Amino acid sequence: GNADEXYKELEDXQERLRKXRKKLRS
Amino acid sequence: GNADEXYKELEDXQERLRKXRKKLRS
Amino acid sequence: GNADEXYKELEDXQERLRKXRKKLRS
Amino acid sequence: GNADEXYKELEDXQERLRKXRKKLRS
Repeated sequence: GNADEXYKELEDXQERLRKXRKKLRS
Repeated sequence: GNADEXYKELEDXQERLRKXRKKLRS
Repeated sequence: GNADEXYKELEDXQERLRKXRKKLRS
Repeated sequence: GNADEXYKELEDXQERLRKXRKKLRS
């Protein structure tokens, strides 16, 4: 519910998508 | 191509998360 | 940056993932 | 199976978004 908590959770999701783009191709 | 099209959608979601993190900062 | 804006954007992302689960299989 | 494993990860992200929306509400 706090801005910093959301910033970190959103970053984790963003990074997981970044990794899945690579995994999808490998 | 299914893999290619899926990759594009993952990257679009990744981009929206990056933009939302920018919006959280301000 | 507002709670309601974020709630709607997060829902849109959630629903896109819901749709991609189906598209991945079809 | 790659498609199956990818599906699971999409559903996990979908679940986290649902939980974050619940956190935004409160």
